[PDB]
Amino acid sequence: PMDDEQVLRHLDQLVNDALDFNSSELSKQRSEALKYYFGEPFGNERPGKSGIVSRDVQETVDWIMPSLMKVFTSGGQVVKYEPDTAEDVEQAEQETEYVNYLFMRKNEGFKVMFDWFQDTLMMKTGVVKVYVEEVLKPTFIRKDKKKREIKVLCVKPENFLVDRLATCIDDARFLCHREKYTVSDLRLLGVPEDVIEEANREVWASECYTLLDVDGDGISELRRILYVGDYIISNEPWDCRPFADLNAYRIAHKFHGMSVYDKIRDIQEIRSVLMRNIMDNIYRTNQGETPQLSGEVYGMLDRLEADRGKRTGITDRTRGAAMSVNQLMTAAEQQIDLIARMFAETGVKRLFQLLHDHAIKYQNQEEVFQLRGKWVAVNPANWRERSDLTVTVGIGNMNKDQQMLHLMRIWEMAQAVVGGGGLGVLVSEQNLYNILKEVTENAGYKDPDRFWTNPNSPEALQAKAIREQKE
Amino acid sequence: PMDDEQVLRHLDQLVNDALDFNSSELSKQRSEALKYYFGEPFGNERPGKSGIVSRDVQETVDWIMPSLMKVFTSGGQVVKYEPDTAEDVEQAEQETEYVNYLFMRKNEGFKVMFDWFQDTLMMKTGVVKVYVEEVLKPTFIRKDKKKREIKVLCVKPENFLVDRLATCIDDARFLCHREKYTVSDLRLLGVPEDVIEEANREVWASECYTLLDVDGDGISELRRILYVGDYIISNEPWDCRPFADLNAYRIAHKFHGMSVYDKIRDIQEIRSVLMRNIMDNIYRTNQGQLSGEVYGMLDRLEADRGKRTGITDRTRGAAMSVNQLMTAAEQQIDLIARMFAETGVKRLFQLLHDHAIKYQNQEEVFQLRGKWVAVNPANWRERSDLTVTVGIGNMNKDQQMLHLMRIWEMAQAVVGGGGLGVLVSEQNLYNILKEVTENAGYKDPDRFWTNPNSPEALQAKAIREQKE
Repeated sequence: PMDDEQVLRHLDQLVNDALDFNSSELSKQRSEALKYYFGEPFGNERPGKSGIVSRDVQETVDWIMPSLMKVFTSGGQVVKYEPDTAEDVEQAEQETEYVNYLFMRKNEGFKVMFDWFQDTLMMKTGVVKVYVEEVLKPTFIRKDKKKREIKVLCVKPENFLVDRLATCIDDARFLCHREKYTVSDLRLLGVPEDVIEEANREVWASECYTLLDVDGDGISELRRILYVGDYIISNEPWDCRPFADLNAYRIAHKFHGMSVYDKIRDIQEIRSVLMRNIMDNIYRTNQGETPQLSGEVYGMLDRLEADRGKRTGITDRTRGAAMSVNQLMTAAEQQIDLIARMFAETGVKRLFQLLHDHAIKYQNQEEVFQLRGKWVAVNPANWRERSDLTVTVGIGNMNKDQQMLHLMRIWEMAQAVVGGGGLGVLVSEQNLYNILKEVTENAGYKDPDRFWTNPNSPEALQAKAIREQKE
Repeated sequence: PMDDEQVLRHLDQLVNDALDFNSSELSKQRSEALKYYFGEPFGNERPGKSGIVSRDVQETVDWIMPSLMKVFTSGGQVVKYEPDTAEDVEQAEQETEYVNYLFMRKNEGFKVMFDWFQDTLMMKTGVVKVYVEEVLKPTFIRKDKKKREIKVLCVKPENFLVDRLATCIDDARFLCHREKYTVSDLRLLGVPEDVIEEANREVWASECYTLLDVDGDGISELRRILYVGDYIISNEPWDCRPFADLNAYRIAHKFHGMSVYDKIRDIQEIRSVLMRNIMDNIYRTNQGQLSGEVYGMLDRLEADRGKRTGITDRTRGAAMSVNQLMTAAEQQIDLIARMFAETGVKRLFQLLHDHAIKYQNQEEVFQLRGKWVAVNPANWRERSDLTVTVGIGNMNKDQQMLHLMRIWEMAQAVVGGGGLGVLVSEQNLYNILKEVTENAGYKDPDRFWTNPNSPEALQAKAIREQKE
């Protein structure tokens, strides 16, 4: 109650506790992960002998990364909102394209997600920060003044000090994000002085999202504290925590989740060690009766590779009548697809965070959403639900299976309908429109390349009645 | 009779006894399961030697997740109600897709079922709690006042203190669920003070569904009590207990059933010890032989781990492989899904009850527009999920293919030999192609084809053929 300075010391204590715990545990875990990944010697390699370390989680990354790269970055249909059917065309799909086109091609593209994945799969925590800035260069026509933007960036979760007692984004009572915020930022804030820490003061700062009792009242909101060095802070009633804290496997009830490294490292160890010993033995046979090594010791390298596969990418090779429907059922219900489902579900919260941060106030600007025109997106509704089920282990029938099945069954059935029944008696041009439209989107081009609409229009009067009933 | 404070003491001692028994037994079992699963050294690995643990249950878990995910999380047809056929189209499938659409994509998605599986396969007890809340943002058009919701959340069965003498949900006379219910929830309830346990008071609380007599009368209904810290409680009559307490294998009569751990643990232990011993012997030979058949029985161990749960040694070990090799070689995990759905029938009844008492006036997204308030459904007291699992339960990939083939063949045969109208007609050939459209993935829109008796039907089945 009435806390204005004890909050600073309590936040310092919480920051120090997060330092100790998160730094020690997670930094040691991610350092082991990095040491295994980079393939530098483990430290047990004696001088005078080839200390060969075989990188095995690297190809694991080279395997997991492409599949996810296809699965997410394919159209702006990855995450719909699925609100009521009435207000779909004007705000569901419009806001969906708004958020996708402001994320894809307008928030750095996918490389932010790329580094996010690497953070959750190499450095054991995938988490990013969303915040706001302004735009300048007014007409001084070219009136661009006070234009606001909202954008996301990787936090380097080593600089994401937090208690482990959250296990989810909306459970951390104390979120500390570490930054530099150098002398230029100090001048912009207005602090005339500095802290212990020349424009290169390499000053360090912390942003704390935390809840306490500072007024002697009910449950206070989250508060954003720019606790830098116990100096002039930027405290503000915060509303939404802009982070995601992935774990890469939906591990048990703890904040930081085990890495892919943790489930591949052992394989790598064995692999490296054994091949070392093998050529080591080969070496001790060259220099010189030392028993020789048959080719069978190399045979279990194959089962080690199979273990590396079947851990996540259960297909040992690239991909291990009806032409193997759905691409052998999404490559045999791949574990990567399950993790992709998890990641899309986690990013649903992020899309909500951005939808909020733009529905408060972003700008009045329109969309290039297949057409010209979009009202101000500082007043859309969140709808509280973002639907992304059709991308992954769910229905998720991928393009090169759904499209081929649709084209084949649709064409054969439509020709049967035309020959036997006809066009207008059964499904007509206006619905055959949609029926071939599925092909058009699955061909990649819906609106501009394939207009096809002809619903009820100056064309439709002469493309469905005047043309047909007169002839 | 006349119990106001002795109820608190009785619930405290019940909570303490449940802590003792459940904590000890289930916690030790689930800790052994977690230590086997996570693959950390068992503790017998002496320093100076590689304490490698061959995780052999993790592949079992990663195998049983996806099959359950397809068999349960697929469409709104997982659990029908099979009521009287008169009120079939009026309420049966309407409420079926209602609870499906509120449970999937509206009740946390499927992740609650994922944690449910985990609760029953390394926490050894798959149990969750269903409860209610309210909705806000009124007119301050946009009238959102007193709107209510019903939802299910996992209870972390360590925090599901309960007598083991139940063996089923509707058998426990004392179901205690441990929560935190911190100072925020204390302020919401209205308590001015706290207990022994600064906003971070980390207070602990318990919700008890118990049967007691406090009035000196006949049989009393269940009571929900918010015994927190021997302090103010939230007592309320309770109608239906919202828990599931899975066992994952339909074990003999005990509340908490054996895990997938209890049946793959032997395989994992044998695998780990022999692989460690093989590398140890290799190292002693290197510093100063072993036959290769020790690695040969690694395959036998993998097959034993399969046969235990995933009985096919491989992923799945004329007539085009009828029913996908007789329902995936009549999988045991299919039986697990069967009893999982049987247990979730009670959960769906709980949800339907809690929404039928009062949820909201909102309309369904069940393939159409138009549905009255779902505070007046009929539960039908039976939730039919027979077309999903070890029952009839044929999978789509085989059923749709064979049925489309038979539809094509018999439709062509009837057209050629008998005709199109004297036998099964266009309006029934509608349905006959409609199951094909159903299993194609899209139900209503892309294949409407209705043509029953309508302005499109009058020119589509009446005058387009008899007058031409």
